[PDB]
Amino acid sequence: SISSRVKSKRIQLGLNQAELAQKVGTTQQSIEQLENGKTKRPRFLPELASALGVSVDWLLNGT
Amino acid sequence: SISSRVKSKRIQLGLNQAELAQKVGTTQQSIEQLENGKTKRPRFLPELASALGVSVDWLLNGT
DNA sequence: AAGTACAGTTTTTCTTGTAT
DNA sequence: TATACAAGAAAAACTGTACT
Repeated sequence: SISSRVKSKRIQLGLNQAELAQKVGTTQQSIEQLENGKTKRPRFLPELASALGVSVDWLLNGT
Repeated sequence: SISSRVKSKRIQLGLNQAELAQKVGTTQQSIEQLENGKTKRPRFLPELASALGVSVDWLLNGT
């Protein structure tokens, strides 16, 4: 699950939704939509993975 | 641009818009847009880099 | 013909405001 | 202070059809 994956990586970077949104260059509301199953493929997918030290690949299919 | 990059490697791989469309899970129409510069951030980005045998970063950033 | 682009409509993601 | 809801705008998707 992408939402579960984001939520877990950010909680563990010890970031907040708004703090993350900042690094990713988006809004808190986008982070939530993502974290809450309202978005499958955000436009900020690349930056987000970059801001989580992960791979777009691990986010989408966690592999 | 990403457009540039996509169009090149498409041709370099000898693929047409519709056969890349099928490798990536999209429609040629969605391909023509990205290529023709309509679309800024295609959702199939990741599927695309795999198909074009490159990376998301080079695709969006080149280098 | 076969490959590419155009158009209208619809789905999805964003944005901004707010409520728990 | 942190996260969730929600209505409308916008990006971008689809289907169909038309260039070349």
